[PDB]
Amino acid sequence: PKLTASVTDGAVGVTVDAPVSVTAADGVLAAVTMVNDNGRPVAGRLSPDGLRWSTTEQLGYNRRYTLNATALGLGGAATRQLTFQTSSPAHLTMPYVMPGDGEVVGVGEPVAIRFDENIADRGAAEKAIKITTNPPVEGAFYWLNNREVRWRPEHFWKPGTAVDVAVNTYGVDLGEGMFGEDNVQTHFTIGDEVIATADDNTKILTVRVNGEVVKSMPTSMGKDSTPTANGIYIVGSRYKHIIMDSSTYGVPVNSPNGYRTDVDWATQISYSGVFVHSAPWSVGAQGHTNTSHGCLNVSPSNAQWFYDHVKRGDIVEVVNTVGGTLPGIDGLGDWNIPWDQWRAGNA
Repeated sequence: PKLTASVTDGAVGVTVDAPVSVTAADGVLAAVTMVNDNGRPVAGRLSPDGLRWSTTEQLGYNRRYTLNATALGLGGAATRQLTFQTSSPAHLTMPYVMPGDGEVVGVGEPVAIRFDENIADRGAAEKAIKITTNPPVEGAFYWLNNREVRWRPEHFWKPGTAVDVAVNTYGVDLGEGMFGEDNVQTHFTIGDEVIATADDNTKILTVRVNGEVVKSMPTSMGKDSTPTANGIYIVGSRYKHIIMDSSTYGVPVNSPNGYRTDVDWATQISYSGVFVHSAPWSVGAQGHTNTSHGCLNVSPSNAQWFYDHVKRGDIVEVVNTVGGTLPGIDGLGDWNIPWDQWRAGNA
């Protein structure tokens, strides 16, 4: 009878991203036990036909295990002992995915994987991220910085699409001895198409649901001094009220363009600090003149309507302002990068 392990006796550097197995050939598996360096049994299952056995729980880094298996066929008996050592990472990194599990989002919500460390080997990271879509659509990876990678289609998601994201980084060398701290797996669905548009020509924020106008909001955006970049913004988090602090976006409150205001019904559409919010002090200007540092000022009535009917992932498109274009790597500006450049990636 012949025995076969998925590991070699004195091996060093056993990844641990996959389980350990043993197969019997011209016979059956009569006994299999794996134990770690400090003596505890690892736990595993033996298939019903008794031909294959595999560990059933997560194996650990910096571990020294030893396998003892015996196969006994009609002919005779065979036994082997193997002791190996798993990967001992130099450092550990944890990934966080967005959006949340079971969430329903807008058609512009990209898949997000953020590591709490810089990733030396992006290919290894990407390769370890499995994305399923239904109906299937072509998508690609692209890094916003050294820690966050994002995945999205060429055009906005088609409503009803299911997105499944499995980040199987546990046991994977993500570069320079950087190993995944664990796995994570979110799943979400794409809802109604909600595209709001802010035209600096009319200074109105038009909200379109499935191509139909359902709201027109007078608005005052950033003033010439500090305009609102034109472009496609992806709706992020929504707040019933929030103290906006310019220092959060790099501008000292005490500075000229600095500020700190407690506003209501605020929906964030830019990491640079742009929000669609209630601005009762400028309702006068709303619809006629820009007076903000960049945010889309709207009446308190419209900001709340916006908070109740807009979801993360929906889109806000700004056009014709005196500002430039929202940066592709902003954090919610993903759609401003040409598909051509995005699909090619930067791994």
